[PDB]
Amino acid sequence: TRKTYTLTDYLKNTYRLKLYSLRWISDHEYLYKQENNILVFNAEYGNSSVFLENSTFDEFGHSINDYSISPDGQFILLEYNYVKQWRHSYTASYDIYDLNKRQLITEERIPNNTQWVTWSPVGHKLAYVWNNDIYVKIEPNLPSYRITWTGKEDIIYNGITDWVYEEEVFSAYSALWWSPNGTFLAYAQFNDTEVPLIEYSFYSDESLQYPKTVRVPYPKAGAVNPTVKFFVVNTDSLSSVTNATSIQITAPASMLIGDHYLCDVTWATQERISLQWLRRIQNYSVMDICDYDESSGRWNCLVARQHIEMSTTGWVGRFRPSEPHFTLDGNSFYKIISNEEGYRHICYFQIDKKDCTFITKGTWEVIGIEALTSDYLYYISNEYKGMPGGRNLYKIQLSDYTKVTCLSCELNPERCQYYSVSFSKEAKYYQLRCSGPGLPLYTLHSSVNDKGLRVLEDNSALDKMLQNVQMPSKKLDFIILNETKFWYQMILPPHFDKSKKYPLLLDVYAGPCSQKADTVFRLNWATYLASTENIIVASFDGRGSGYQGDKIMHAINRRLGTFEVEDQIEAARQFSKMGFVDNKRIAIWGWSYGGYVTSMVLGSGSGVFKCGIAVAPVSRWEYYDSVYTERYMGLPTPEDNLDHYRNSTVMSRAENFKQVEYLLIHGTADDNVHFQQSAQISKALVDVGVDFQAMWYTDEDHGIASSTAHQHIYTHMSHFIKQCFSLP
Amino acid sequence: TRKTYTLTDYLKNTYRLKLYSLRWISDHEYLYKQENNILVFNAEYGNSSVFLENSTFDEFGHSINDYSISPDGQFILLEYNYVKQWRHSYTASYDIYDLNKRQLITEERIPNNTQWVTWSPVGHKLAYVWNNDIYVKIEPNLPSYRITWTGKEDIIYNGITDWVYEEEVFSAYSALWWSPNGTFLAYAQFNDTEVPLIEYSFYSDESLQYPKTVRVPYPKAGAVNPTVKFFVVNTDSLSSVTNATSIQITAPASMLIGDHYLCDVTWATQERISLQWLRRIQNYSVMDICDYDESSGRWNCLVARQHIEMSTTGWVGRFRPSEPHFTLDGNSFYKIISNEEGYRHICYFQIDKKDCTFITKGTWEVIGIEALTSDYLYYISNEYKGMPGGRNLYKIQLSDYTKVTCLSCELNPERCQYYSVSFSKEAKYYQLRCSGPGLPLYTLHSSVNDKGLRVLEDNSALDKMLQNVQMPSKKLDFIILNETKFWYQMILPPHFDKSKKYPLLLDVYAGPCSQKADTVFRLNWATYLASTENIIVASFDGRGSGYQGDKIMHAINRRLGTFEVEDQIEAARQFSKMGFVDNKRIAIWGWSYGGYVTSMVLGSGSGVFKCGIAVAPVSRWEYYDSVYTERYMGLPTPEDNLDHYRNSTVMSRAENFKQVEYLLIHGTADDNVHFQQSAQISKALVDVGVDFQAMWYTDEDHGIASSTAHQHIYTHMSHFIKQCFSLP
Ligand SMILES: *[C@@H]1O[C@H](CO)[C@@H](O[C@@H]2O[C@H](CO)[C@@H](O)[C@H](O)[C@H]2NC(C)=O)[C@H](O)[C@H]1NC(C)=O
Ligand SMILES: *[C@@H]1O[C@H](CO)[C@@H](O[C@@H]2O[C@H](CO)[C@@H](O)[C@H](O)[C@H]2NC(C)=O)[C@H](O)[C@H]1NC(C)=O
Ligand SMILES: *[C@@H]1O[C@H](CO)[C@@H](O[C@@H]2O[C@H](CO)[C@@H](O)[C@H](O)[C@H]2NC(C)=O)[C@H](O)[C@H]1NC(C)=O
Ligand SMILES: *[C@@H]1O[C@H](CO)[C@@H](O[C@@H]2O[C@H](CO)[C@@H](O)[C@H](O)[C@H]2NC(C)=O)[C@H](O)[C@H]1NC(C)=O
Ligand SMILES: *[C@@H]1O[C@H](CO)[C@@H](O[C@@H]2O[C@H](CO)[C@@H](O)[C@H](O)[C@H]2NC(C)=O)[C@H](O)[C@H]1NC(C)=O
Ligand SMILES: *[C@@H]1O[C@H](CO)[C@@H](O[C@@H]2O[C@H](CO)[C@@H](O)[C@H](O)[C@H]2NC(C)=O)[C@H](O)[C@H]1NC(C)=O
Ligand SMILES: *[C@@H]1O[C@H](CO)[C@@H](O[C@@H]2O[C@H](CO)[C@@H](O)[C@H](O)[C@H]2NC(C)=O)[C@H](O)[C@H]1NC(C)=O
Ligand SMILES: *[C@@H]1O[C@H](CO)[C@@H](O[C@H]2O[C@H](CO)[C@@H](O)[C@H](O)[C@H]2NC(C)=O)[C@H](O)[C@H]1NC(C)=O
Ligand SMILES: *[C@@H]1O[C@H](CO)[C@@H](O[C@H]2O[C@H](CO)[C@@H](O)[C@H](O)[C@H]2NC(C)=O)[C@H](O)[C@H]1NC(C)=O
Ligand SMILES: CS(=O)(=O)c1ccc2c(c1)nc1n2C[C@H](N)[C@@H](c2cc(F)c(F)cc2F)C1
Ligand SMILES: CS(=O)(=O)c1ccc2c(c1)nc1n2C[C@H](N)[C@@H](c2cc(F)c(F)cc2F)C1
Ligand SMILES: *[C@@H]1O[C@H](CO)[C@@H](O)[C@H](O)[C@H]1NC(C)=O
Ligand SMILES: *[C@@H]1O[C@H](CO)[C@@H](O)[C@H](O)[C@H]1NC(C)=O
Ligand SMILES: *[C@@H]1O[C@H](CO)[C@@H](O)[C@H](O)[C@H]1NC(C)=O
Ligand SMILES: *[C@H]1O[C@H](CO)[C@@H](O)[C@H](O)[C@H]1NC(C)=O
Ligand code: NA
Repeated sequence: TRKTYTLTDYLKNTYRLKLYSLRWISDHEYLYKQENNILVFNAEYGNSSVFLENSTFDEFGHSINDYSISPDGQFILLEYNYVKQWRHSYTASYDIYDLNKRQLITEERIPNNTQWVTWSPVGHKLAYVWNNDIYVKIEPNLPSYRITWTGKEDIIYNGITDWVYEEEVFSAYSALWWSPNGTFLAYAQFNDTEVPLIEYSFYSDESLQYPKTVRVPYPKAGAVNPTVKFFVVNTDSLSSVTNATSIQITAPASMLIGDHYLCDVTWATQERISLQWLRRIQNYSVMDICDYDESSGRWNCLVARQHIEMSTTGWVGRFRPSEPHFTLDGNSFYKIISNEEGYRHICYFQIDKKDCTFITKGTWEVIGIEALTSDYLYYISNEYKGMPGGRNLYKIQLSDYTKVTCLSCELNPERCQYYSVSFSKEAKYYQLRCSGPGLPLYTLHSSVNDKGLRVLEDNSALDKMLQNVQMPSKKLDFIILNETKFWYQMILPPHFDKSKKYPLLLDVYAGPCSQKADTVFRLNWATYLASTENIIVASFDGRGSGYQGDKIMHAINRRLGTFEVEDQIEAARQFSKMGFVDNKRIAIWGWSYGGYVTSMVLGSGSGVFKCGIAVAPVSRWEYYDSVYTERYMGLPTPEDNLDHYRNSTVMSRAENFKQVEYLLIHGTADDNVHFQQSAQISKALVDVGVDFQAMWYTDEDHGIASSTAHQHIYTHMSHFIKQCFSLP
Repeated sequence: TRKTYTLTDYLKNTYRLKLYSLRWISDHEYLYKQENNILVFNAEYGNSSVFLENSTFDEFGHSINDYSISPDGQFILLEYNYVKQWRHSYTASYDIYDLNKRQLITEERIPNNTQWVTWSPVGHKLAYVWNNDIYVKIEPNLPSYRITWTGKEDIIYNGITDWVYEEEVFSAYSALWWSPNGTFLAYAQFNDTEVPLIEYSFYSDESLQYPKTVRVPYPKAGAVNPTVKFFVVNTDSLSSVTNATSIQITAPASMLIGDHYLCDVTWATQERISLQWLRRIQNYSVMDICDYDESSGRWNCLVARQHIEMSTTGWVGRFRPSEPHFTLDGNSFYKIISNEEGYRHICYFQIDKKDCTFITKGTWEVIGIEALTSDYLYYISNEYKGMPGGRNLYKIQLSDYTKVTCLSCELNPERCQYYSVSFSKEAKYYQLRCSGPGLPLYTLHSSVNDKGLRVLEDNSALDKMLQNVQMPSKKLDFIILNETKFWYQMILPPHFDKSKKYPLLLDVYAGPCSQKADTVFRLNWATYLASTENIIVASFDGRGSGYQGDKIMHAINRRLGTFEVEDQIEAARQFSKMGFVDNKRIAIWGWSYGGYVTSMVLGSGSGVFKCGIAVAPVSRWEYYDSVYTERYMGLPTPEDNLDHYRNSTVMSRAENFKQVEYLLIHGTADDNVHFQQSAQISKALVDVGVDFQAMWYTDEDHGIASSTAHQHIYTHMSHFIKQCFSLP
C-alpha cells in the first residue's frame, strides 16, 4: 500500500517542485544558477559557459543573498546583510565586483543600511536610497551625487515608498524610475508628517530585557494619508553642476482639489513620461503625458494628452489603474481597461486622442500585456475554453486584429492550462511557465517562428516520487446561481467514492478580485488533508471575485462583508446537495481577508458549519489601511459609508459564535492586519461568554512564515480540524 | 440527592460569605455600614444609633464609591469617579459633607483626579496629592496650602509611590505620614528620571481606531532604580503668603554609599519619627530614630539611636524589614526579627541601646504585633499545636515574659484555627475574625478580663444553605523530606473513598515566604473541582515557604526556580504513591509566581504530570522588577548572580514540554508580569516544535479580574482539566 501525502511531507518539503528561474541579460542570453555557479545560456542553441564560478566569493567573508549584473555586463552588484522589512522592502549591504578586472571595488562603496539600489537600464549608472535620500553614482568607483536633502526617517521618503504605498499602490519599496537610456531619473517623494502611527511590541530574542515598541506611519481608513510629489532630475548634468535641479511635475487640478495618490509611473520615450493619478475616492483616475522642453528645462503635460479613466460601478482597475504599454515612438499605447460590458480588454490609444479602440473583446478578460513589438502584442488571458481560472499566452497582429494566435493553448492541453511567460530583452525568445493542472513544465521558444526550442524543466524527478504516493485529485467546475456561473474547486481524497459522505473544509479567501478556483498544481496543507485525512477541501469564487467581469467583481462595491460572505455559505449548501458531503462535518478556514470571511460566516447563525479557523483576520474595516479599504468601502463618515463600516464588523456577531467551535490565530508583530484586529475579536467573545481556542505567534507578521512558526501553526490547525471531525 | 458546588456557583457567587467590617472610631465605639446606613455601635453593650442615613445623599448626582469620616466625627469625605490604576493606586473625585450643619462644602473643593487623600489622625485636617504634588487643608472649606511644586507625571512623585514602591515596598500608593496629633506631615519623594519604561498596547473599546501605548516607569532586575528623599513639614506654621518649608531627613552614610530604598516610616511620638532604609543588596537595613529640635526647627537622628538589621542567610524581613511598635513615651519599641535559630520573634529595643531582648521564642513564628499597652503586647502567632498554617491571638505580660495567654485558641477549636484581630483605639476592646477551618466567625471581646461580649456574625445563613450541597473536605497534614516536616493540604471530594483512585490537581504558588497549606475556609475553583468533578486539589509548602523559620524560607536564597520547584515534584511523587491517587492523572496549575513554578515543573522532565496550566507566569527573572527579584536573586551581573538568572528560565526547558499538555494564559495589559514573559515562553516552544494551548486576555492585567474575563478564564481552564482527566 502506497503511503499518503502526510503533514510531515508538507512541513518538511520532502516532495519538491523544481523551478527554472532564469534572468535574461540580452535578447539571446540568460543567466541560470546551477550548483551555486552562475551559468550563462545561449537561448538559440542551449549551450552554456560559467559566468561566475561558485568559489569566486569564498573569501568574501559574508553570505551573498542575491546578485545583480549591470545592463552592459561590466559589473555585478552583490547583495548581503539582507534584513527584511515589510512585504517588498528590506535593507542590505552592497559590494560591486568589476567583471573585466575580476576585482571587488573598495572605494566609494554603497553605504551599509541602503534601502534600495538599481542599475540604470543601459550601461552601469546606479541610483540608491540611503537614510531616505537619493544618490546617483555615474561610475561604480566614483563619489555619489546627492539628489535629495529632505529625507527623514518615518517622515519624508525620497525614492522609496512608505508603508501604504509599498503594500497597496506600487507593490514595491522602490519609488524611482530611470528613463529608458538612463539620462533622467524620475522619483516620488512621500510626506507622512501627519499620518498616525501604529505601535506594537516586538519582543526579540529572550536576551532583550525591555520589549521594543515598533512605530509605523500607517493610515487606517478615513485617517490622514501621506501626500506625494513627483520630480525628474537629469543625471547627465550631475558632473557639470554643483547641485542638479529636480524638476517637479505637479498633479492636475482635478487631483489637487482633494486628497489623491500617484498610482503609476511609466516612461514612454527618452523625453516623455506618463503618470497616473487617482483621487482618494478611487473611481476617478487621470493620466498625464509629459514632455521634456529642451529650452526651458521643464516638463510639460498637454491637456490634449490627458486621459481620464473612471468607474460608475466600482473602483478603477483590479487593484489599481493598469499600466500603459507604449509603442516605440511613444505616440500611442495599449492599456487594459474595462469595456462597456464590464470585461477587461486591451484598448489602443493615440496619445492626443481621448477615444481608444478596443483590440480584444468577449466574455473573458485580458490578465496582462506581456510584450510589444513593432508587429505583435503578446498578452495573457483566460479566454481558452471559457475557463476564468486558466491562463494562456496569445499573440495579436497589430496590422490585423482578427489575427489572434494562442501560443500556449494546445502545447499540452491536459497537463497545462495555466501559463505565465518571460520574454528576452527584445522578445526574440520566450520562456513559458506552465503551473498546472499537471506538474509545472518550463519550456523555451523562439518568437520568430513560435517553435519550441527545448524543455527546460519537466519535473520528471517529482513525477517519479509521486508515483509511490496516494495523491488526491482536483475537480474544477461551476454551479449556476441566478443564471450566473460561479466556479469552485475541490481537493478530493484518493479513491474518492461518490457513494460516501466525506467531511468538508471550505478554504476561503473571497476578497475583491480574488480567485481561489483555478488550474494550478499545489502541494500544500489541503493536499495532506485530502490525502491522509480523507477530507474534501473546497474553494468557491462568488460575488466580488475577479477575472469574470465587473458585474461579478463590483457586486460587493461599498459592501464588504455581505455577498462574498453569503456566497461561501451558499457554496457549502450546494456542496451538501452534491451528496458526498457529511452535513455534520463541514468546516471553514481562511487567512487574512479569508480570516475575516471565515469569522463573518461563523458568526452568521447559518448552522451550516461545525467549526472554523481564522488566521490574522480583519475584524473591523476602520482598523485596516486607507488605500485598500476605501477603494471598496469609501469613507467611514456619516455622509459617505460609516453605517456599513459599522455593520460589517466581526465583533457585532459575537453572540452567534456560541453555535460553533472557533480557533483564532494572529502574529503579534503583524504590521499589516494589526494584532488589534484579533484582540478586539477575543474581547467581544469574552464579553458575551463564548468559549473559543486561541493562539498568538510571538514576533510573527502577516505571513506567519518563519520556518518554526509555519510548522507550528499548521500542526496546531491540523489537531483542531481533526478534533472537530472526530478523526483519530 | 443534593446538588454539588458547581462552576456557576463559584462564578456567580451563589454561596456568599458574610463579613463584619467595622471601623473603630475611639476606644469604645465603632462604625458599621448596614443597609447603606452608617451606624455607630457601643462596644460594651452592643447598642447602636444611626450615624448617617442612607438617604442623606439621595440627590448627590454621583455614585459614591467609598466614604471616610474625619476622626472627630464632624465631616465625611465622599469618594466618587473612582478609576483604578495599579494594585493599590487609583484616582477619584471627592466631596466633603459637614455632618453638623448638614451640608456639602462647595468652597475650595478637593480637585478631580486626586491621587491620594487622608484625614489627619486627630481632628479634621486633610492632606491630598494631585498632579504628583502635596496639598494641605486645615479646614474643609478653606484654601489648600501647596506643599510641593516639583510634581511631574512619571518623573517626580511627592507623597505617592511610583510603580515599584507601590507594588513591592509600601503596598500602598500613599507616601504620606501624619504625626500622631497631626502637627507634622512626613512624606517621601520618588525620582524616576532614569528609570526605563515598560511599554505595551492597550486596545480599549472597539471604537478606538489606533491602540494606545501605555508607558510605565518600571525597573526590571539590574536596571536603574528610582531614587528617594524624605521630608517633614509643620502643618501648624503654614502661611498663605510664603511657600511651605519642608525639612529633609537624609539617609545614613551606610545607605548613601550606593543604591538604597526607604522601606518603613513609623512615628514614635509627637516629635519623634523612625525610618528604616534598605540597601539595594537587601540583606542590610538601618533604622534611624529622629527627634524634632524646637530651637533649630531641624530633625536630628542621633547615631547612638541607629539600629542595624542584617541577614547572613538571606534578605531582611519577610518581604521587607518589619515595623517597630513604640511605647507611649517612644523610648523603647518592639519589633519582629529573625532570632539566632532563624525563627521570627518579638524583640524589645531601647532606642539608644544596641542589644535587644527577645520576649518570645520557640520553633514557631510571630506573624504580627497587633496592639501594645503598658501591661501587655498582643500578637498573632502560629504556635498553637505547632501548626504553621494556623493563627491565634496571644498576649504577653510585659513584666513577666513567661506569662503568655492564648486568647483565641480555645474559643472554638473545631471551627476556628485561623484568626485575625481588630483592636479599638487604646486596646480596650477587640474584634476577632475566625476564617477557618469552619465558616467565618466574627466576635467582640473586652481586654480587661478577655470577656467574649457577643457574636457579631456567625454565617448561620450560609451554613443552612451549604447543608443542602455536597461540599468537599480539607485534609491538612505533613510529609517528611530529609528530617523536616513540610505541610500540605488536600481538597477532597464529597464522600471521599480511600479505596478509589482520584485524579489530582496540584495547586501551586510556592514563592518565597508563601503558604498554601493552611486552615482557611475558601469557596473557590478548587471547591468546584472537588465537589462537582471529583478531583483532589492539593497544595504543598516546601523549601522557600514562610512562617517556619529561615532554614526553610532562605533555602532558595539566590536560587529561585530550584528547590521550591523540586519540592513540588517530590510532593506530587509522594501523593502519586498514595492509594487514592490516580498516577496517570496528575496535573499542576498556578498563577503569577505559581505560573512560573508550574512551567518549571512541566519543563523538568519529571514525567509525573500529564498536563498543566500557567497563568500570567514569570519566565525569566531579568524580566521581573528589581525590588522583588533582587531581594531573592541579587544582581544579574557576572560578578553577582548572572549565571543563576540565566539557567532558571522557563525558555531553556522548552524541549521537555514535549511529553506534557500545557495551557499558557496571560492578560495583554499586565503591568506587573509583562505579557513579554509568556510571549518568550510561546516563542521557545514554537522554536523546538512543541504543541501547546494558549489564551490571551485583551486589556486584562495580572488579576484577569473583570467579571467577563474571570468567568471566561475559569471556564476555559475547567474544559482543559476535564479534557486532560477524561472527564465528561
Ligand atoms: C554557444 O556556442 C556558440 C556557437 O559555437 C558560441 O558562440 C561563438 O562561436 C564561435 C564559433 O564560430 C566562436 O568564435 C566563439 O567560441 C563563440 N563566441 C561567443 C559569441 O560566445 C557561444 O560562445 C556559446 N555560448 C555560451 C553561452 O557558451
Ligand atoms: C511635509 O509636510 C509638512 C506638513 O504636514 C510640512 O511641515 C510644515 O512646514 C511648514 C514650513 O513650510 C511649517 O510652517 C509647518 O509648521 C509644518 N507643519 C507641520 C504639521 O509640521 C513639511 O515641510 C513637509 N516636508 C516636505 C519636505 O515637503
Ligand atoms: C541642493 O538644492 C536643493 C534644492 O534647492 C537644496 O534644498 C534646499 O535647501 C535649503 C537650505 O538647506 C532649504 O531652505 C530648502 O527648503 C531646500 N529645498 C529642498 C527641495 O530640499 C539643497 O540644500 C542643495 N544642496 C546643496 C549642497 O546646496
Ligand atoms: C538618451 O536620451 C537623451 C534624451 O533624449 C539624450 O540627450 C539628448 O541628446 C541630444 C542629442 O541627440 C541633445 O540634442 C540633447 O541636448 C540631449 N538632451 C538632454 C536632456 O540631455 C542622450 O543623448 C541619450 N543618450 C544616449 C546614450 O544615447
Ligand atoms: C470636577 O469636574 C466637574 C465637571 O468637569 C466640575 O464641576 C463643574 O461641572 C460643570 C458640568 O458638570 C462644568 O460646567 C464646570 O466647568 C465645572 N466646574 C465648575 C466651575 O464648578 C468640578 O468643578 C471639578 N471639581 C473641581 C473641584 O475642580
Ligand atoms: C501636637 O504635638 C505638637 C508637638 O509636640 C504640639 O506642638 C507644640 O505645642 C507646645 C505647647 O505645649 C508648644 O510650646 C510647641 O512650640 C509646639 N511645637 C511645635 C513643633 O509646634 C501640638 O500643640 C500638639 N497638638 C495637639 C492638638 O495636641
Ligand atoms: C549580602 O549579600 C551579599 C551577596 O550574597 C554578600 O556579599 C558578598 O557577595 C559576593 C558575591 O556577590 C561574595 O563573593 C561574598 O561571599 C559575599 N560576602 C561574604 C560572605 O564575604 C554579603 O556578605 C551579604 N551581607 C551580609 C550582611 O551578610
Ligand atoms: C448605648 O447606650 C448608652 C447607655 O445606655 C447610651 O447612653 C449614653 O449616651 C447618650 C448620648 O449618646 C445619653 O443619652 C445617655 O445619657 C448616656 N448614658 C450613660 C449613663 O452613659 C449610648 O449613647 C448608646 N450608644 C450608642 C452608640 O447609641
Ligand atoms: C531627579 O533626578 C535627576 C537625576 O536622575 C535630577 O537631574 C539631574 O541629572 C541630570 C541628568 O538627568 C543632570 O543633567 C543634572 O545635573 C541633574 N539636575 C537637574 C538640574 O535636573 C533631577 O534634578 C531630580 N529632580 C528632583 C526634583 O530632585
Ligand atoms: C494583483 S495586484 O495588483 O498585484 C495586487 C496588489 C496588491 C494587493 C493584491 C493584489 N492583493 C492584496 N493586495 C494588498 C492587500 N493589502 C492584501 C491584503 C488584503 C487584506 F484584506 C488583508 F487583510 C491583508 C492583505 F495583505 C491583498
Ligand atoms: C506579606 S506582605 O509584606 O504584605 C507582601 C508584600 C508584597 C508582596 C507580597 C506580600 N506578595 C507579593 N508581593 C509583591 C509581588 N510583586 C507579588 C508577585 C510576585 C511574583 F513573583 C509575581 F510574578 C507577581 C507578583 F504580583 C507577590
Ligand atoms: C559596513 O559595516 C561593516 C561592519 O560594521 C564595516 O566594517 C564596513 O566598513 C561597512 N561598509 C561601509 C561601506 O561603510
Ligand atoms: C465615485 O464614488 C462616489 C461614491 O459612490 C460617487 O458619489 C461618485 O459619483 C463616483 N464617481 C463616479 C465617476 O462615478
Ligand atoms: C512658591 O514656589 C513656586 C515654585 O518654585 C513659585 O513659582 C511661587 O511663586 C512661590 N510662591 C511664593 C509665595 O513665593
Ligand atoms: C561548485 O559548487 C559546489 C560547491 O559549492 C560543488 O558541488 C560543485 O561541484 C562546484 N562546481 C563545479 C565545478 O561543478
Ligand atoms: Na457573650
